[PDB]
Amino acid sequence: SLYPKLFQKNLDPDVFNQIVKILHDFYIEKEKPLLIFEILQRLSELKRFD
Repeated sequence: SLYPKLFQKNLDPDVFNQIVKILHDFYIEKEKPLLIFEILQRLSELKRFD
């Protein structure tokens, strides 16, 4: 549950951690495409909140 600020409290850390791992593995495997970097950068902003 993320992008709308009010739903950040509903984020499941198991789901978030798993998808970050999957995306980071795919990022390395596909020789670091900008598309995947951008998704990972947005996820890192949620974890930081601001």
